[PDB]
Amino acid sequence: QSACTLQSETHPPLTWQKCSSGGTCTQQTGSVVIDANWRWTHATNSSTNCYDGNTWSSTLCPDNETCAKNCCLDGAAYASTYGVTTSGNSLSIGFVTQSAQKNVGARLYLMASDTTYQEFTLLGNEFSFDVDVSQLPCGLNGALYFVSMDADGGVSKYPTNTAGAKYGTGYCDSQCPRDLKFINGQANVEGWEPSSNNANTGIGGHGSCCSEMDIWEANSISEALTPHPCTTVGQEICEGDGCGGTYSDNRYGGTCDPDGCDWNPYRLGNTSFYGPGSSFTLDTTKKLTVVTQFETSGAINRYYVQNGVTFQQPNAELGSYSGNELNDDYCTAEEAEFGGSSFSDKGGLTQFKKATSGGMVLVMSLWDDYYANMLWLDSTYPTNETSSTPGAVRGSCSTSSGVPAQVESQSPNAKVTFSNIKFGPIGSTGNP
Ligand SMILES: *[C@@H]1O[C@H](CO)[C@@H](O)[C@H](O)[C@H]1NC(C)=O
Ligand SMILES: [Sm+3]
Repeated sequence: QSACTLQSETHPPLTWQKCSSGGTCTQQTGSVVIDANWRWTHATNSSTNCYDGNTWSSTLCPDNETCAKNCCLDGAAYASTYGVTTSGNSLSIGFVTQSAQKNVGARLYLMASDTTYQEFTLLGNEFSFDVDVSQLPCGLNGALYFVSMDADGGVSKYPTNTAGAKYGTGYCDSQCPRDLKFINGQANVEGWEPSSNNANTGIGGHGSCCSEMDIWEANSISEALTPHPCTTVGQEICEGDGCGGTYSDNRYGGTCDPDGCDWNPYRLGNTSFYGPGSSFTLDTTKKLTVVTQFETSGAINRYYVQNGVTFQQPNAELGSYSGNELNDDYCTAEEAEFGGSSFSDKGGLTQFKKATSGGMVLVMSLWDDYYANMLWLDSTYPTNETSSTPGAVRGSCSTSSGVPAQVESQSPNAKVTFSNIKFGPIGSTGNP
């Protein structure tokens, strides 16, 4: 697609800290951009819609190439359309925003300039941020994560994309998403199947896969840390059911691991660690600092700060594993105790090190789950299992509270606030 300017595009500014091993942090001035799928797509020379509701124009978009020639992405009114604001080092994302159309959530990338995403090399480094999850009920996910996307949004590899990172193109993740309207500088209208339960979305014939590090998938009830390796580390198109992921009939049928090696303290038995109110170690009614270190072995270390008090990730015992670090022994014990083999089939933490030794883009999002209702995060899952099945209980949420029609109606003014992003060598993000 190309870009149009019926609505000017002004990326909300967002500051963050780059820290040094020399004992100081320096403020960086970035900005955020909304993902292209959220945008109005229209004809290059008129206001006629290329996509509206959950279907495409037959005359502008008869096929993937013709559509990309005929259509453009427009600018975004961040606050009034999407419920997105920034305030210094803080980013707020709202849940439901009703304007002329219903908007649900947002996915945003951190930029380095007007036309390039910021790329971070995680391996040997640490990432710290603060989060307020207090206004996230069961069924929602305020997510902060990294993907192996191209810095330029794909423009150099697919030059029929002239909108680029300035308009939030180029997304990929370990779910190999097929709901994207543009992949690799072409539309995704071929094979488009409107969602039966979502008047605004559908599934196309192609998807967009890459490595993903879920630093933070969370609400006020549960939180999880999850690396997802892929057999091709960076962005790769996939075709139809061959995609796997959330949008295909067989989730385990493609090149990426859609489940990952997750660490959820509740799931591991620590049911008083994280939750609302004073009976939990981390009280999700109040703001929390989350620190994540990418150790050079490939392991991942986590601690938290709340009201000046530091808490390390809690210890887990699972099988022969005992410890508090997400490491090879953990991931092996997890597959043995809880079942599954997609993580190790895709090469585990050794394949994942290929992603973290390269550049990844920071993504911040808020979403509800039209496929699995976020039960994997905060409830009993899979839903054919029972509470006695090892690993099935991930939070205290009911089965039905995460249905989008319920959460969107009951909690439209849910929101997440991310702030105070700090990045640098291990041990540096506490620097002044
Ligand atoms: C949960 O973690 C906290 C922080 O480490 C600890 O004090 C508490 O004992 C843990 N509970 C369980 C069941 O492991
Ligand atoms: Sm360690």
